[PDB]
Amino acid sequence: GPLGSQLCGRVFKSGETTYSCRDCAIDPTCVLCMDCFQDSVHKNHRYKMHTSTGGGFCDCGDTEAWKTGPFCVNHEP
Ligand SMILES: [Zn+2]
Ligand SMILES: [Zn+2]
Ligand SMILES: [Zn+2]
Repeated sequence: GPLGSQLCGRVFKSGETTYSCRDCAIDPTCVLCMDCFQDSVHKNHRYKMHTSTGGGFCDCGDTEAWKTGPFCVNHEP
């Protein structure tokens, strides 16, 4: 990204698919949007899909939310 790494920040729409990583999330509310999940190490981990009721946002790039792989390949520095 232009300044280095990027925070995804995608705000989910109601019904949008989201993913947590049971291995890497610091807590079960840490999630990823579909693009970040598919473009991340967590696609090969023990993930758990949850449908959003809307609002809340992707935690990709939050360097304190993930025990491994805090950035997908799109958002990494
Ligand atoms: Zn994202
Ligand atoms: Zn990302
Ligand atoms: Zn993971």
